[PDB]
Amino acid sequence: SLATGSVAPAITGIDLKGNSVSLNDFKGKYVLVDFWFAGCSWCRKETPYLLKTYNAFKDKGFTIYGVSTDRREEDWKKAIEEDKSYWNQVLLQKDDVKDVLESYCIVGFPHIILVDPEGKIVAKELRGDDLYNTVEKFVN
Ligand SMILES: N[C@@H](CCC(=O)N[C@@H](CS)C(=O)NCC(=O)O)C(=O)O
Ligand SMILES: [Cl-]
Ligand SMILES: [Cl-]
Ligand SMILES: [Cl-]
Ligand SMILES: [Cl-]
Ligand SMILES: [Cl-]
Repeated sequence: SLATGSVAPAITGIDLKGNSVSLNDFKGKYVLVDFWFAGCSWCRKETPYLLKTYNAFKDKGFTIYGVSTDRREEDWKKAIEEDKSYWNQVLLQKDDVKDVLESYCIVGFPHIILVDPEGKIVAKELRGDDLYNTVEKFVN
């Protein structure tokens, strides 16, 4: 991971509507960035916490930006349907996966961080109830 206070590096992927959507698109909002893939069990198990958080704060200048490294688009879509994880979900193009992971120095998954409205990383290692409580702290 990167140090808190770091500027979050650029990310672009393709969303479920077939459009390119970047982290920069959410400037002005707090954004939980969730790096994951379908075969990451613990990533999937965070879903209820992510949904609870998304629902509580989505009207107050907050969103979730999910970023998958799935090699297969089918696996990614199946997971989203199974999890009902219908926030902003993008899939990295193959040629971008290594660059994104290196830029965020991602070693392990899940990797869930909180980015502020100016694009600075303000929290990391977010899991479970701590995820909700951390977002509450920054958004409220
Ligand atoms: N601007 C940083 C970006 C690279 C970076 O942050 N690397 C990771 C390790 S791959 C790091 O040192 N992270 C510190 C942390 O996560 O606290 C640098 O060049 O050192
Ligand atoms: Cl930085
Ligand atoms: Cl970006
Ligand atoms: Cl989407
Ligand atoms: Cl990491
Ligand atoms: Cl993390």
